[PDB]
Amino acid sequence: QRTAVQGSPTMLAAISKQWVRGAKVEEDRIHPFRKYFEELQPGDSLLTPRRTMTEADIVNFA
Amino acid sequence: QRTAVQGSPTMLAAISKQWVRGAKVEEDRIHPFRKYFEELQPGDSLLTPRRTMTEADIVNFA
Amino acid sequence: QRTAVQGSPTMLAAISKQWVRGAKVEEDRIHPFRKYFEELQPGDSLLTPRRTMTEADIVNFA
Repeated sequence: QRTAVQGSPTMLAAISKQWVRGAKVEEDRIHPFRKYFEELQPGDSLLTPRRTMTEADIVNFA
Repeated sequence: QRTAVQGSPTMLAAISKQWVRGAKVEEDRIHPFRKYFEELQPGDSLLTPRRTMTEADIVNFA
Repeated sequence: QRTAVQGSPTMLAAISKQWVRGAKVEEDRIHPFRKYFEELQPGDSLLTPRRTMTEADIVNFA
């Protein structure tokens, strides 16, 4: 049965068991690529550091 | 016999059968390095795309 | 009073309150550059991943 399920994205993520676009995150102080499969959860997020794009970046990549 | 031939550069290009600095060109829609010897002509030009020189270019080449 | 204290480096480190050369380490799954001052301990160690040196490394650095 095809059911169109509505709600907030943080509710649709727990319904679908998949983080979707705008759900709640779970940042737990260690890197997500260090976790094994059984200790990953859909929603385990990571806020990376920044990188300033410059003209030299464009030159070196081109 | 040494003859000083005067005229327009596009005329000297056809008299001398060699390209002259101010002569006319034949832009030809394909790359002149793709042509063999017999299908090249003196005057077969190429207008390359541009490249913006920057400070990163000077740094990487130095 | 100067005293030449002898013993193992894992003992001299706890005597001096300074990790010295070959003492025991405290690797605790998170980066010591993420720890504040009050939670750094002398002996908090990080074992970094590897980087294979190559001829291109020598060329790009020179």
